[PDB]
Amino acid sequence: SLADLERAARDVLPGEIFDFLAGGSGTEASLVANRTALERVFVIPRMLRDLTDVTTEIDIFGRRAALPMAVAPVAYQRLFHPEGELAVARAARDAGVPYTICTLSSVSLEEIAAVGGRPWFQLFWLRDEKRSLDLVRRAEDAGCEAIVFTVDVPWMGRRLRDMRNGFALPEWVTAANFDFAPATWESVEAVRAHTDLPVVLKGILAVEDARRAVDAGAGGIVVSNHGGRQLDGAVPGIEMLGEIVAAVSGGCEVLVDGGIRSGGDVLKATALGASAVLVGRPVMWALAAAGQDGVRQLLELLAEEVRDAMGLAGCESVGAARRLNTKLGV
Amino acid sequence: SLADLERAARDVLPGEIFDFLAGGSGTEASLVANRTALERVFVIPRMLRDLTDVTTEIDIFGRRAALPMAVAPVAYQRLFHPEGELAVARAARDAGVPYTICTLSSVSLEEIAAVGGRPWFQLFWLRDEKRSLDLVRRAEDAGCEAIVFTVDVPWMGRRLRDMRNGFALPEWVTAANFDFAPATWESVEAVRAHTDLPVVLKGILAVEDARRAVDAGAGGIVVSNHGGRQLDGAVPGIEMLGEIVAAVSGGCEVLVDGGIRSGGDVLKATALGASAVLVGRPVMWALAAAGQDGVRQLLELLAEEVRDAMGLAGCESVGAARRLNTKLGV
Amino acid sequence: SLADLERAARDVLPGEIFDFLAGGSGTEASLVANRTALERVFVIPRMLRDLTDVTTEIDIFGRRAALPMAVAPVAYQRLFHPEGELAVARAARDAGVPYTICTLSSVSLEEIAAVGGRPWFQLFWLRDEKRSLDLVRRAEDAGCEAIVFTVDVPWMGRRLRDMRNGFALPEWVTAANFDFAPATWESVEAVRAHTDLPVVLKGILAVEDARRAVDAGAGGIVVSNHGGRQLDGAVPGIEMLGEIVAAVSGGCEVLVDGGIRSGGDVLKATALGASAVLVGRPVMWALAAAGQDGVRQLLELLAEEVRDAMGLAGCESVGAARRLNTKLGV
Amino acid sequence: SLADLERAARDVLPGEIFDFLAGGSGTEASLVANRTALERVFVIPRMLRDLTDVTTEIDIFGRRAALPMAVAPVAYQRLFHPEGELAVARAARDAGVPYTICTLSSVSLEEIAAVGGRPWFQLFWLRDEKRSLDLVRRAEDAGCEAIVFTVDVPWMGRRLRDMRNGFALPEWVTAANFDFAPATWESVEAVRAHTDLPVVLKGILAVEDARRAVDAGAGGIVVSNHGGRQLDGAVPGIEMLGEIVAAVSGGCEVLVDGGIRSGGDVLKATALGASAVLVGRPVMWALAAAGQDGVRQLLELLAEEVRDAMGLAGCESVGAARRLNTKLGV
Ligand SMILES: Cc1cc2c(cc1C)N1O[C@@]13C(=O)NC(=O)N=C3N2C[C@@H](O)[C@@H](O)[C@@H](O)COP(=O)(O)O
Ligand SMILES: Cc1cc2c(cc1C)N1O[C@@]13C(=O)NC(=O)N=C3N2C[C@@H](O)[C@@H](O)[C@@H](O)COP(=O)(O)O
Ligand SMILES: Cc1cc2c(cc1C)N1O[C@@]13C(=O)NC(=O)N=C3N2C[C@@H](O)[C@@H](O)[C@@H](O)COP(=O)(O)O
Ligand SMILES: Cc1cc2c(cc1C)N1O[C@@]13C(=O)NC(=O)N=C3N2C[C@@H](O)[C@@H](O)[C@@H](O)COP(=O)(O)O
Ligand SMILES: *O/C(=O\*)C(=O)[C]([O])C([O])=O
Ligand SMILES: *O/C(=O\*)C(=O)[C]([O])C([O])=O
Ligand SMILES: *O/C(=O\*)C(=O)[C]([O])C([O])=O
Ligand SMILES: *O/C(=O\*)C(=O)[C]([O])C([O])=O
Repeated sequence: SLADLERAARDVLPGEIFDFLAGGSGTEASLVANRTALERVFVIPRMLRDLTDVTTEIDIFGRRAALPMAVAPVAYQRLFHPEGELAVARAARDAGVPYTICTLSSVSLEEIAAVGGRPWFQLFWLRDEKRSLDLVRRAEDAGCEAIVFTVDVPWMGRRLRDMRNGFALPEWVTAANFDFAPATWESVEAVRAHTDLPVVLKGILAVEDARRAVDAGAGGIVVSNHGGRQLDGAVPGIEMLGEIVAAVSGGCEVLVDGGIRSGGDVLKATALGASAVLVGRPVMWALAAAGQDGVRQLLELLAEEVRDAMGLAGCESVGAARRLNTKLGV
Repeated sequence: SLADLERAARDVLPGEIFDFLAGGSGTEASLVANRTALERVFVIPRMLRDLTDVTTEIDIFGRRAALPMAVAPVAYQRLFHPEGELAVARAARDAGVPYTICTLSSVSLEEIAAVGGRPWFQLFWLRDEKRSLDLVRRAEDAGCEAIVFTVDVPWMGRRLRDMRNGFALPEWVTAANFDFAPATWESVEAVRAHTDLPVVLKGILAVEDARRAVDAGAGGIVVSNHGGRQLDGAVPGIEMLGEIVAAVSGGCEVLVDGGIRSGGDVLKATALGASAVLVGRPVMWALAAAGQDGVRQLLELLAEEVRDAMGLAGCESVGAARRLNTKLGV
Repeated sequence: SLADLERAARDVLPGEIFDFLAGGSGTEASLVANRTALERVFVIPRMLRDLTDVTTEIDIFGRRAALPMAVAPVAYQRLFHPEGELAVARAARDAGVPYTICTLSSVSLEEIAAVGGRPWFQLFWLRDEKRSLDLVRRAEDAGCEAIVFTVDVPWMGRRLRDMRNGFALPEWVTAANFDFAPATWESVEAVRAHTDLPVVLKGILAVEDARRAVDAGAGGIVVSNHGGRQLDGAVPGIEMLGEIVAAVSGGCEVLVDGGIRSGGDVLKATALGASAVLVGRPVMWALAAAGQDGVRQLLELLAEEVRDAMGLAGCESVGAARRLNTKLGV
Repeated sequence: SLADLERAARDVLPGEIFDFLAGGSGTEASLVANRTALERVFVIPRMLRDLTDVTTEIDIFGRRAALPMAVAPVAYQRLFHPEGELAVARAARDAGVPYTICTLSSVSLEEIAAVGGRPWFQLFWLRDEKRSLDLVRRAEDAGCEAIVFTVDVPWMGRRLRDMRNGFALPEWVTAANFDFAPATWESVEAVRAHTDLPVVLKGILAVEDARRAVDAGAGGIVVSNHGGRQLDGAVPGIEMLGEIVAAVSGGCEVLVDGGIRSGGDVLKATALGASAVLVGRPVMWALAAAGQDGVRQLLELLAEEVRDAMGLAGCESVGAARRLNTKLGV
C-alpha cells in the first residue's frame, strides 16, 4: 500500500529479491491485468442505511475473522525479513486475520502454528502421495484449520525476472518443512478423504472447475491466477469471480486474490461476490518494516480502509457488501 | 474553466488549500472518472430547427433560474477569498443562478441569504436531531428555497492529500453557523415533515435509492459521487444519470454534478436527462479573481457556452436539450 | 497527408493561419474524435475476385467523378496561397474531382466556375432570404451542379485557437461573392423550390434529420460534424454513417467527411456505406505547394491510394467497396 | 522473441533491411493491430487434469509436426544471413516444424527441399498460368507436401518504409526460382486440378471467403492480413479466427498468423480454434544468429514455451488447447 511501503521495500531489499516478490511469468500480462481488472470495477453505493454497528467480521470455515481477508501463501518469507513467517503470523493472529502457512515456509509449519491465531496450510502436491498426505496430517495435528490445496502449479511458471537475475535461494533460507508433482482431481480426493479440515482449491479460474470443485467436496476455492505468476495470459480471477460465484450458488466459499491493494479493493471483490480475499505481496512489503508491528500496521490500515469503504457504500456487514451492484468502466 | 482560471488559482492559493479543493478520496479514481465519463459522451445534434428564441432558463422548485445550473455546496469558502460565500452568493444572484449555502459555511447562513437571489441550504445531519431540524428551520426562516440534504456523508471520506498535507482549518476560518452523525431514511422523513421546502437528496447513485427518494417525498435528487471525495471507486453520477432519470419517471428533479467544466458539459448532462447541474470546484477557482466579478465572469462565460452549445445542437429550450440523443465513445 | 505536407504547411503558413485551418471548437473533442473513429474501423477484405478493370469512378448528381471524393468547402482559400480557390479548382477539374465553391470564397464564384470541371456551390443562409436565393441563382447560372446547403451553422462555433490568437481576416483577403442567419427546414424548402439543382444538406448527424432530409427533397446529405469546428462534443459523422445509410435506404446520396487522410480512409468510409467523401484540410495543406500542381499531386496520390486499397480489398468498383464488411477495433 | 533477438537483429542488419523485415503498409495500423489483438486475448486455464504425457504434436496435411507451427513464407532470406533459406530449413527440419519455401526464395526450391524435413511451397500467381502451374509441378516433384497459395497479393501493398528508404534488392540477392498477376478463384481451381497436394489459401480474412475456400477444395486456409503488409486497415486474422473456425466446421485446416511472439501466443491462437500458426519475422530475427543453430534455438525456446503454456492451461494435447475458452480484455 501507500507506495512508500512498496518503495520502502524497494530500497531495503536486494533488487533480485524484490524481483522474486514483484514479478510474474512471461511478459507479466496477467500480473498487470489483475490491477487493470480491479481498477475497471466501480461500486454503486447505497445511502441512508443504518450504520450504527458496522462490522467487517465474517465467519469462514467455522471461525470468525476480523476482516474478509487472509494472508496469502508466499514462500520463503525469511527472504524478506529475519523473523519471516513468525513475524507475519504473529501480526495476523493479533489482527484476527487467518494466516496461510506455505509448504515452502522458511520456518516449520509446527512453529508457525504454535504462534496461534487462525493458521491455514497451503499444500503443494509432492511426487510421493504419502509425503503429501503426511504434510496434510502434520498441518492438521498442528491445529491448522484448512488445507489450501494449490491446484494451478503442476509446475512453476517461467519467471523471466528470476531467469534474467540468475536468482537462486540464498544459502541461509531453507524449506523448513523438509529434512513435487502435478496435482489432479484424484489428488484432491486423496486429500479430502485424508482430513476432516475444509479443503480449499487455490488457483481456480474456469467456471466448470469451480463447479467441479464443489462436486469434489471442496469447502472453498480461491479464484486466482496466482498473482500473474503461472500462466501468462491467464484471465484475472477478478474477471471470473462473478460468473464463478453464480455457478457455485453458495456451494462453497469463493475467495479471490490478485492485486488487492486497499480496503476499496476488498469492497470491490466482495461486491463481485467474494467471501474473502487473500493479500500477498503487500503483506511482504510491510514485512520489511517490523513483523509483529510492520505487518500489524498494514493490517490495521487495511482494516480501517475496509470499514470506511463499507460505510460509505452503505454496508453494515460484509453480507450487505456482497449485495452491492457494480458497473465496469474503461 | 479556461485552465488559466484553475492555474491562476494554482498560484494564488497555498498548495494545501488548492489540495483541499482539488482532491478526492483514496487514489482519486472517482475524481478522475467523473471527467472520463463526461468526455466519453457525445451529443447527436439536431439541425434546422427554429432558434429565434433560444433560452437557457428552467423552472426548478417553483422558481425560474437563468441556466440549468446552481452553485454546488462547498464548505469554508473564506479559505479561497476573504469575501468567501458572500462574494459567490452575490455573483450567483446577479447571474440568476441558485446558490447552495453550506452547513459548514464560513459566513452565517442568515447573512448569505440576505444577499438575496435563490439561496438553497445544504444540510449535514448532526448527532443531535434537534440541532439538525433547527438548522433546517433557520434556513427556511431565512428564505432558503430548498433543503439540499447531503446523504453520502455518514462520515467524511479519507482524503490522502489532506492527510499528507497535515492540513487543518486555518485559525481565521470558522464554521459560522455554529457557536455530526450518519443520516438515514428516518432522518430524511424528519426533515421532510419539518419543512414545506423541497428536500433534495444529494449523493444518490443507486437506481433503487433514487426511486426510494421519490417514495420518501424528496423534491429532487443530486446524482453525485461527491466530486470523487467520498467512496473512492464510487461510480460517477453521469454514468448512472440516464438509468436514474428513467426510473424516477418525472417523479422529482434529477440534478447531476461532478466534473462539469463547460457549457458543452451542461448540454451533455441535460441530454442524459438531468434537470440541472451543480458546479463546484470551478466556482471556487473563479472566487480567486473577484467575487461579485470573478465568479460573475465564470457564470457569464458558462451562460454563453450553454447558449452556444444548445443552439449548435438545435435546442431552443432546455427541454429540447433533454430530448437529444447521445452516443458513448471510447 | 504524408505529414510532411501538413508540416510543410506548418512552416510556410503564419501560425495563426495554420491555427484557423487546423483547429476545432471548444476543447477540440470532436476534431480528435473524427480521427479516432476512422482509426477504430477495420475493413474485412475479400480475396480472389476479378480485378482486371478496377475503377474508382462513381456517378453522383448525374455526372461521373474520377474518385468517390470532392473537395470540401473551405472559406478564404487565399489565406493559404495567392491563387487560392482558382488553384484548387483547376487541380480538382484536372483530377476529375468535384470542387465545392464556398459562399465565403476569396474569389468570386463566377470566376471559380469558369475554371470548368464539376463545381458545386456551398450556401450559407443569409439574414435576407432574397440574398440567399440570389446566391443560389448565381451559382446555377454560373453552371454549378449542386447546392451544398450548410445546415450545421446557425452561427459559427467558438474556436478557442482563433480567440487566443486574436485572429482576424487579413486586409488582402475579401469575401469576393459580396460587394447571415440560421437556416431552418423552411429555408431548405425555399432553396429546393428555387432550383432544379440537387440540394445537399451538409452537417447532418441525427438519423431522423437524414430521413427528414430525404422527405424534404434533398438530393444528398453530408454526414459531418463540420470537422469538429461547430458543436464540440458532436458525434463524428463516421460514427453515424452506417445508421444513416440504413435509414435513408438509397433515398439520397450520403457523403461523409471529417478526418479523411488517405485512400484507406476513403475505403473505410465507402465500406460504411458512404457514396463519397469530402476532403478539407489536406487539400489546403497541399495548396501551400503549387495549386494546379500541389493540389494535383495530393489528388493523384489519393487517387492511387484509393485504387490500391480497393484492389487489396477485392473491390473492382466503388459499389463493391460499399458491400465490404467492417469490424470496430479499440 | 526475447527482444534482444529483435534488437540483436536491429544492430547486425542494415537499417533498410530491418525495415524491409519489420514494416507494414500504409500507417502500419494492421501491423500494430495484430499485436493488440493477441494481447487482448486471455485464456481460461483448466486445472487438475492429467499431464503425464503432455505433447505439442499435431497431424497436419497427413504428417506429424512437433509443434502447432510452421515457418511462414518470407522472401529473400539471404537478405538476413548468407545461408538464408538453407539455414532456416535445416533448423526447421531438425525441430520437426514445416518450412514454407517462397516463390521468391533466394535459393532454389529444389535445393531447400533437398534439406529434407516437411517443406511446403508458397505460390505467387504469375501472369503466365503455365509458369504458375510449372512452379507447382516443380514443388511437387521436389517433394513439397502442400501448396500455400498466397491469395491476398493481387499486387504488393504500399510499404512506406521501403519507399522512404528507396530500398531495392541488393545485387547479390536473386530470385533463385527464376532464370506476376492477381490470383482469382479460377486460379485456385487451376492449381487444385494440377496437383494432389493440399492447397492452402494464405491471406483469408472474410468468413465467406473461408467457406468458399472449403467449397473450392482447399485443404487449409491461413487466416492472415499478411503481417500488416498488404491492406492497411485490414482486420487482424486473430480477430476473425473464431468466426472462421466456426463457419468452416472442420472442413479444412485453419491456420493463423500475425504477431505470434511466444508459446503463450500459440496457445491463444489454438484456444481461438487454430490448427497451427505461422511464425514469420521472429524466425528471421533468429536467422541473424546461426542458421541450423540460431533458428534452432528460437524453435527450441518456442517449443518449450508452448509446452509450458499448454500444461499450465491443463492441456495434455493441442486438441485440448483448442477446447479452452477465452475472454477478451481491454
Ligand atoms: C508473490 C508470491 C506469490 C506466491 C508465492 C511466492 C511469491 C513471492 N508462492 O507460490 C505461493 C505458494 O507457495 N503457494 C500458492 O498457492 N501461491 C503462492 N504465491 C501466490 C499467491 O499466494 C497469490 O495468489 C498472491 O500472490 C495474490 O496476489 P497478490 O496479492 O497480488 O500478491
Ligand atoms: C470540492 C469540494 C466539494 C464539496 C465540499 C468541499 C469541497 C472543497 N463540501 O462537502 C461539500 C459540502 O459541504 N456538502 C456537500 O453536499 N458537497 C460538498 N462538496 C462536493 C459537492 O458539492 C460536489 O458535488 C461537487 O464538488 C461537484 O463536483 P465538481 O464540480 O467537480 O467540483
Ligand atoms: C478547416 C475548415 C473547414 C471549413 C471551413 C473552413 C476551414 C478552415 N469553412 O466553414 C466551411 C464553410 O465555409 N462551409 C462548410 O459547409 N464547411 C466548412 N468547413 C468544414 C467542412 O468543409 C468540413 O466538413 C471539413 O473540414 C471536413 O473535415 P476535414 O477533411 O478533416 O478537414
Ligand atoms: C515480414 C515478411 C513477410 C512476408 C514476406 C516478406 C517479409 C519480409 N513475403 O511476402 C511473403 C511471401 O513471399 N509470401 C506470403 O504469402 N507471405 C509473405 N510474408 C508475410 C507472411 O508470411 C505473414 O503471414 C507473416 O509475416 C506473419 O506475421 P509475422 O509472424 O508477424 O511476421
Ligand atoms: O510462481 C510463483 O510466483 C510462486 O508461487 C512462488 O515462486 C512459489 O510458490 O514457489
Ligand atoms: O470530502 C469532501 O470533499 C467534502 O465534502 C468537504 O471536505 C466537506 O464537506 O467538508
Ligand atoms: O467553424 C469553421 O471551422 C468554419 O466552417 C469556417 O470558419 C467558416 O465556415 O467560416
Ligand atoms: O508485402 C510484404 O510484406 C511481402 O509479402 C513481401 O514484401 C513479399 O512477399 O515480397
